[PDB]
Amino acid sequence: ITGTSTVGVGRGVLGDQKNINTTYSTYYYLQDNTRGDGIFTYDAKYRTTLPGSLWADADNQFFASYDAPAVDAHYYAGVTYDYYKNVHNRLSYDGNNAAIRSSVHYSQGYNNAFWNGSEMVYGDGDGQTFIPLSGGIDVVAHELTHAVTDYTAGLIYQNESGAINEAISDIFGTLVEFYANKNPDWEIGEDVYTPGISGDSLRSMSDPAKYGDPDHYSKRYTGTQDNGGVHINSGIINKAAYLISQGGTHYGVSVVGIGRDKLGKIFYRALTQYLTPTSNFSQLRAAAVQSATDLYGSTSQEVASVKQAFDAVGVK
Ligand SMILES: CCC(=O)Oc1c(C)cccc1C(=O)O
Ligand SMILES: [Ca+2]
Ligand SMILES: [Ca+2]
Ligand SMILES: [Ca+2]
Ligand SMILES: [Zn+2]
Repeated sequence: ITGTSTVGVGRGVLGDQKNINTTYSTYYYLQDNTRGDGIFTYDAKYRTTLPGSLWADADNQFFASYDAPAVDAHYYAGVTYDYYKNVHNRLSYDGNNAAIRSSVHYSQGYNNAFWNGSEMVYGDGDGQTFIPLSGGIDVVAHELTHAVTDYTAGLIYQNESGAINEAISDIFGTLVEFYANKNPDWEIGEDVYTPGISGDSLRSMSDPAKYGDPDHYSKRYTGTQDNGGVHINSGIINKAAYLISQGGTHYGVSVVGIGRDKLGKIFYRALTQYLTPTSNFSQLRAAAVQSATDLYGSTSQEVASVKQAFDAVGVK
């Protein structure tokens, strides 16, 4: 809507207070005009029609229970925008400052979040397996990264290209988490997963196996569940990414870590310049090696570490 840019304050899912960019026109709307062509957060009001209504609030204060998932969807999308802009010189998910839209309070007891081709969508969780999913910045950044991927590589969402698609979202969701720097980890979803159990997570990049995901190509899933295992076989790439960044010896293969920033540079380059809708794990390895080579030279440590990492996960 048309209005004047304002700053409101609220409490997120985890009870943390934050300021948020809003727009004033009779009501205060969750519309951030400070980034690209705007960030817009909607109320789906527990139904599944999208996007629902642009979030309207009478006084610019957002401390109601009902407001918290909105506060975080809105804020963490702003942080994710900032990451891609400042760190990769990318303007929004299409690179041309497309409006970023999110809807929260989707459906009832809904344990998922997704990119629907046009916007981000967050369920509130059933309060057992999940709390409102926008409460985790790695979740928000995972979702917005699905938009980035669809506008760039276009990785089809099934089988190996689908596993790569998922891994890219976990990788950048994690790099954004570290970018915001509030107790970052190499785990996925820990902030909104199983409120009753501390210490766990939906996935682990450091040790995928912890939650039944493969950490070696020889262990990949080839059945048909989960689109040919997109959230399962992503463990193999997540592990490889972890290794490139943090190093380690995995099944006897030693990897010298090169750090998170170089990991991000390499995978961002592979994503936007070399992967295609049907890339498989072997072609991602070549893409990662060629990207590292572009960035640091064929005789670099960086290239050598990428190869070590894919060797360690059994991807040639
Ligand atoms: C880290 C965010 C995530 O994985 O969200 C999903 C959930 C919670 C359920 C089903 C699919 C997804 C997804 O984004 O792929
Ligand atoms: Ca209010
Ligand atoms: Ca995390
Ligand atoms: Ca938990
Ligand atoms: Zn995903």
